[PDB]
Amino acid sequence: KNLVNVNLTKEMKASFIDYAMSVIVARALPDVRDGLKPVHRRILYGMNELGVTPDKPHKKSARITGDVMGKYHPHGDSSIYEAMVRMAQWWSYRYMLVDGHGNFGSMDGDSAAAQRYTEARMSKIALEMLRDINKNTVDFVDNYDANEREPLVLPARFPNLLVNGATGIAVGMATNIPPHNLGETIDAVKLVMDNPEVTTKDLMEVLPGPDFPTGALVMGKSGIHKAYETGKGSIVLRSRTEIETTKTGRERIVVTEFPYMVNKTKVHEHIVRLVQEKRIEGITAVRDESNREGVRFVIEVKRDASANVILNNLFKMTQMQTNFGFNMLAIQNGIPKILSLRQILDAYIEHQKEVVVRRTRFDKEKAEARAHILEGLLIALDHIDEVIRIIRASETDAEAQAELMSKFKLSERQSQAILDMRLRRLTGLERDKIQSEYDDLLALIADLADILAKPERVSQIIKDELDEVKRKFSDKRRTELMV
Amino acid sequence: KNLVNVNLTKEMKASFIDYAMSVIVARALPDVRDGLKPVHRRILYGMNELGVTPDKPHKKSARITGDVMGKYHPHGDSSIYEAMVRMAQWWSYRYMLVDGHGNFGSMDGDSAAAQRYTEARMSKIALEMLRDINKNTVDFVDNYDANEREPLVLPARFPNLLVNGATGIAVGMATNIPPHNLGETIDAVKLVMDNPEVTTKDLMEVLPGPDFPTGALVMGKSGIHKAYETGKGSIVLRSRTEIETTKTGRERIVVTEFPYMVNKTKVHEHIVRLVQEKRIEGITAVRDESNREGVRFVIEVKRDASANVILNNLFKMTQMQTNFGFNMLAIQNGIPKILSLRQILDAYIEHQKEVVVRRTRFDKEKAEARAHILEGLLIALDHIDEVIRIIRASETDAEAQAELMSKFKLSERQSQAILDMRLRRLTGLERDKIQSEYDDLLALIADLADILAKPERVSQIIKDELDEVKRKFSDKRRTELMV
Amino acid sequence: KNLVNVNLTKEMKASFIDYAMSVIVARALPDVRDGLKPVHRRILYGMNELGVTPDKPHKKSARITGDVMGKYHPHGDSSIYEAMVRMAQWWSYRYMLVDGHGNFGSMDGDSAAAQRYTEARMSKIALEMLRDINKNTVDFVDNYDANEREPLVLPARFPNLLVNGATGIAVGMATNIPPHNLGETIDAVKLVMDNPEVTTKDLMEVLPGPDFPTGALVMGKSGIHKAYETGKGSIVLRSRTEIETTKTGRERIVVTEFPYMVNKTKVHEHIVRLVQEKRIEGITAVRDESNREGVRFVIEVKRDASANVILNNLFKMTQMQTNFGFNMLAIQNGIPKILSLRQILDAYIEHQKEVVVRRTRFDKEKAEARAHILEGLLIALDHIDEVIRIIRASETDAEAQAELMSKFKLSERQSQAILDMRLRRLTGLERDKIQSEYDDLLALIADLADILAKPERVSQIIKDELDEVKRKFSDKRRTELMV
Repeated sequence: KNLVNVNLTKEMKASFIDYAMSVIVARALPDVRDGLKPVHRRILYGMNELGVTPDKPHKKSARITGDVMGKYHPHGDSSIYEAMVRMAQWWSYRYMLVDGHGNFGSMDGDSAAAQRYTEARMSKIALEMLRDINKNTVDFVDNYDANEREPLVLPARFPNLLVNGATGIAVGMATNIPPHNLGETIDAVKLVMDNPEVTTKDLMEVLPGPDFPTGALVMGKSGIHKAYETGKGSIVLRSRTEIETTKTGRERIVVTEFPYMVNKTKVHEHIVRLVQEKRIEGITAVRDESNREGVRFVIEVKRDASANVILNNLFKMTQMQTNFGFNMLAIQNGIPKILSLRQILDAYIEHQKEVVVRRTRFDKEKAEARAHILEGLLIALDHIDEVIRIIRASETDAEAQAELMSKFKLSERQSQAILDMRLRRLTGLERDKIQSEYDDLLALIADLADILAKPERVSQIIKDELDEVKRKFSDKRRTELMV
Repeated sequence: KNLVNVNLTKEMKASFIDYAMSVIVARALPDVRDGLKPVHRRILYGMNELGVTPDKPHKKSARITGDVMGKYHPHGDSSIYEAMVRMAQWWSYRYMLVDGHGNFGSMDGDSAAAQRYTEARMSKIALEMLRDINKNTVDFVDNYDANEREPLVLPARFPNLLVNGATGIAVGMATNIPPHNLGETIDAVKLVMDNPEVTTKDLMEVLPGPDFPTGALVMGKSGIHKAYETGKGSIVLRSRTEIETTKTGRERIVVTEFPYMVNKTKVHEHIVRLVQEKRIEGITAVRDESNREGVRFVIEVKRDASANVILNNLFKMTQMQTNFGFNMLAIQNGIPKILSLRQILDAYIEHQKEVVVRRTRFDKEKAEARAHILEGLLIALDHIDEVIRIIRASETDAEAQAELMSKFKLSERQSQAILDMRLRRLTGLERDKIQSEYDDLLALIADLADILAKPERVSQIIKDELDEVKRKFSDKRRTELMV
Repeated sequence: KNLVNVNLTKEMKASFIDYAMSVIVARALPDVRDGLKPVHRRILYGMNELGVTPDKPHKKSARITGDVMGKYHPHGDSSIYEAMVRMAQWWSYRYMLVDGHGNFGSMDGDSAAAQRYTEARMSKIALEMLRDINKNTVDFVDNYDANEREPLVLPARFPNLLVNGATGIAVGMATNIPPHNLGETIDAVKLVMDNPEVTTKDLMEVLPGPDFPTGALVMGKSGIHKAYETGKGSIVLRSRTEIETTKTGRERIVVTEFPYMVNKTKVHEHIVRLVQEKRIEGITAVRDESNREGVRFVIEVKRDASANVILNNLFKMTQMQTNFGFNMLAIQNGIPKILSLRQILDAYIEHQKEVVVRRTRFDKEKAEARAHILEGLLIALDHIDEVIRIIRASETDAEAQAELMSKFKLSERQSQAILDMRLRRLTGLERDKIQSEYDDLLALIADLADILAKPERVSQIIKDELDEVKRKFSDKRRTELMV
């Protein structure tokens, strides 16, 4: 009993809200608008600023995490590398945002040694997540070192919550992984953006549901319907098992698809233990006939035993048919909320409208500034002789630009462009190029103003780039929806 | 300052209550009704389900803790093994529930290396703690993997709070160890269950107080009386020291019983340091004349120095006579409360009444179902010819059992027993055995109904099994209550 | 979900206040009245009770931290040794309270191995911090082992907040380091204690501001004025850099003083990376021309590049000119408060008044007890014959002292001094010494009563001992206040 500091009412409330919000944000459930944890966001943005894209070969992950420590995220090195390892595995994570280089793990449960042993880089999907970031797309903030700037939320181009899910730590509130097939997800985005009232049955027509990174069988469409209506629910995960009867008589259970985030080795040891716990018999042996390649494993049922009985009993006991809860809890508008499939996609469509409007306004700013400078040079091309007469009558550059701005109503940018205009550009062979490019840039300004004026074309650009992503990446369901 | 999640009033209250209750339950003060921590409860129940009893030799503790991790308690492996080591030491813990096998520690303060170096099993007292568990005795719950079931509270057969105590971590609220002699405790339980108003002076007539695992001297019966009245108090722990005067002249302090959870080595180094801190003199030397066997240690006082002065001064300074607080704080009805010796034993007697009523109702269910089946076979033995006439007139087994249930008002269990009754059992040599066993089972049902009807016999069964435990285990006080 | 303990309203409030106050005190922001963390306070007091002063050579730090663990502070050994290492470095800490012995670290960022490899002791400033501690100066408390006593707040002799600063961990509330030059600080204390209303501009006349342990340049006197008025503010830290033009042409940036708690190696690697990040060019190379001795480092700017442009750009980008916040938050009266420079020094002057009054009352107690005993012996010297007549008429010592106290109105201390008075002291050659020493001790009592009666002399003693400290230690600013 050392500190005896008493008068701590509102200060314990403020410090408690601060430490709770720091838990919820930093080491807990991620955002709606990109589905990415802040550790993950700083991973992607730091590896963007290092430029470690798939044009270059893989770089040492220790340098990337050291730049994360020195710029964006001052926390555990092994925790940042844990996020690195979990992101860069095909079974741990559906679409590997980071493509790694070296031993990371196995489905049996394995870990890499440290951040200085293996390499990594961004995959083809992180370039999607970071395409059009540097263009006033999402507002930056100053981080803990007050010299670096980080993005608040990564400007996504595909809604990554439905793709990769949110694993959650409860300090009262935890959250789950509904994974999804990318192409059906994008089609669901299209149908929601077309009709503002689509029933969730008509999106279950679109979306089957859990597209696992290793495949499985999903039992229960009722729990699926409950989940994409209310947010809370549970489905059942039955492995892809089949009964194959030999001509000899000793039947066969071929198991090929253990469910989401379930060990192989622990389940097979649990099966052998349940043989030697002797509650039920009939299992002859287990053949684990692969080292790393191909997931198809034979467990034998003896002669004179219907293997569907053994199959139902291993589904009852083991981690081969489990429950799996859905609770789609994430940050919207700064608060954690349980949100539905409708609400996730409504918010994502609103965010892509924000992304498109900000990118379009940025390019209109850039082209408008260039057209402003080119208009100043065009006014210089209008009355060349008066400009030359003032330059010959000038004494300093400031006098020349001030008298040009006084005489032809010019800007500082315009007058600097005139006083830095090259004399070789004083020809009709150059006035043609300037005038044609000026009309082209005003045409581009009119096009971007038409984009900013009509929200239909906003949705059109969204549809086009989403279908581009769907062409570039969309596989189909490794998991079969059974009944 | 990363997460900026604002609207968190009731969610920070719910998450804060959740994390606080998870601290209080999991890593903090244990229960009234069995005195066992949830880590300890999962240790005992996992080692029960593995069957690692003293009929078998000791098994590797790593496998037990791995089964704890895979079934009941997903937390620190070294923390679970710390509970394993602390439970399985005679000086660290009064009655070793786990009997170990290998190097665990010393009273000097020593630790085992890991969970995969040494072995363990249950001792003779954990079989008491787990006797009659599988018989609807305490309701199970589903744990974090939703396939395993764990017990809420272990059905105790001796009140383990008073025996082993509760060490407590304060997040505002900590709790202490009153240990007790088992036989006097059981006699106190008997006298409380006999007279519902026994004064606490009359139970201090029964209970002396702290029965330490290594022995000591307890000063202060006033603090003892304060403790078993109100819960809060403190007693004084003076070591078993004696002054032995040599014929030569250089006197002797024989110290044999350091108090509860006090190091030997730190106290002897503190004594040598107090000699070389030179506040008071007269100590010649310290002889630590044992390696591991026998706790009797001689510290010499020189010629011309009364060793009672040195003895009072080492009691003033060192950790040889210390204070020791009592604050009997534990979970009753789901809340933590400071409870008295009366209240602990009233609650324990209520829990054993619950245990006895549930076990008696379970055995009445089992014998009643068997008597129901045997009554169906007895009705089959009544009119055998009509049953045979319907079986000969039957076409399917479902038809046969339906017509038997229609004709003689039978059950599905009764009709299956009749249609599976062996024809060799159709004799008067077999009707005698069935009728005699049927009357015996109805006699057992009448006996269990008499147990469920009269709470006197409930207390009688409690007295009998407690006195059985008292015969099987009760030693006496290694600690002397001095004045 | 293991513990299900519900009724926890006021108990979660009490446990939450307890764990929050334990964070704030133990592992967080330190006190006003000595500027020392409780870990640091237990370091200094434990090394005081071990007596490891600079009269003896350095002792092994593992023994000191082990005595800290065994007496005052039961927490992380590496955390206590982290406080040991940070305190005993000239660049990590302004005036090294602990003087160490061995490898501790570097400005590049280095750590010692453990507490058992290197040695330490108190420096010349910890003897100042612990001078007049054992004299009823600050009230002790009983610590966690109830046998040791520790000081609440160390009786400081120079205000250590302004000297060494308070680094803070936010659980909502963090705090910063304003370091100060000792001599100007003491002069500010003198001027505040003289005039109770000195304007903060007139103390910025006294106090320049941040006296860093390695030197720097401070930009912004406005933020300084904001800081010592309100507490919150920020100043800018520009390194001591200079542009030196070679006769060849390739200019030179000599950097000698990186700011407070900024790495060298990370900044030079950041500069080389910014060369290879290729945002701006002109830097030729970096020469790190020292191993450990002398901090003067040359970074080259190429021919035809004004190095003030490169200098402003490295100030914009790197950690060479940074921001630095001031938020003087510390414990006053048991609560954390943001306090101003006026308020820190008003509270420090009040604390030194408390120190002086308590020390003066202690020495008045000691001299008054000695004068009481000497007055009893003086009354014995008055009527020697009656005392001898009663001693000759006595039978026991208790009778003799009781009859002396009855006959001459004496005390137990006085009568024991008379009955233990040596007969050789019954001479006029000894009555002279007793009478002269008695008048001298009554003169000392009158002097201390004059100190306790007039607060002017209290401030005078404070001024004298502060100027003694200023003579013994005060260097000048390694940091230049630039504009």
